[PDB]
Amino acid sequence: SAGIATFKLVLNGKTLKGETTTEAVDAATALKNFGAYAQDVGVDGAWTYDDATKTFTVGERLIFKVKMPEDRMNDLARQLRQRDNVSRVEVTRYK
Repeated sequence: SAGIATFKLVLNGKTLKGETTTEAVDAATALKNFGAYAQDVGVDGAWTYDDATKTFTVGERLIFKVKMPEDRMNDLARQLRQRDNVSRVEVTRYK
């Protein structure tokens, strides 16, 4: 779509691997779209990106022995989940 930015998502999960893109007006919208994608394919792991290059990455952490789920994963996911189907809230830029 003319006038609309294109964003890239890198897929680096356990079973979800490859590349996909979305049309969006900003990174916040792109993430929300990518969120929906990940959900449809049964994935909801760590969500990181760099606005400088318009690059997103998603993937879930592997658990071994008695390891607990990582906080960075749950945190990043939480931030997106709170914005699930919310248009009134923007995404804080990843640093």
